[PDB]
Amino acid sequence: MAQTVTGDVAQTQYGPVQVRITVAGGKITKAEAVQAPKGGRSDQITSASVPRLNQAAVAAGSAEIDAVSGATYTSAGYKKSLQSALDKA
Repeated sequence: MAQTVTGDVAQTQYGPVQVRITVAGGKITKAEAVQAPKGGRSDQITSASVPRLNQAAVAAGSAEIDAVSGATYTSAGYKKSLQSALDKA
């Protein structure tokens, strides 16, 4: 069974983060931020951080992933949204 699930939007101090994943036989095979902080240096931080989070979500198969340093708000919002996705099953 393969399925795509979108997690709840996490409000952060720098704006919304929202993660979507494909799970296939349970494991994460695709990860993306549907929403991420934008505007000003938040673009730089988003650019920096979310591709790394995405990669770490696909490698982890779980929301037990490490916060990106210097992007702790975005990372915390990413994991909450990703955990939300996993919980939807």
